[PDB]
Amino acid sequence: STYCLLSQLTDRDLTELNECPLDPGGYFIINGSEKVLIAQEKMATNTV
DNA sequence: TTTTTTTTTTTTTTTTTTTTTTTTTTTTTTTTCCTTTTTTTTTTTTTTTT
Repeated sequence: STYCLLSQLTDRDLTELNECPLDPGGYFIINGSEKVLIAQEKMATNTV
């Protein structure tokens, strides 16, 4: 994301940090476990 | 002065509504997270005074 340390880094800079350049991200790291948030459907508010 | 005839008062059912309650295939394999917590009372400690 914008506020993480891996923002707009090159492939060499990501490889020097032992991170995969093909890793899409999009997940949190909570207690060392990779957690992903599933989008939830809901009815559209303020609609008749 | 007694009999019929109207009124009353229960009596049992009816019918519809509401409430309640109980149920939701079989087996198997992996992770993850939690298995307290702030509040109030009690006890000890530290500083101050005569």
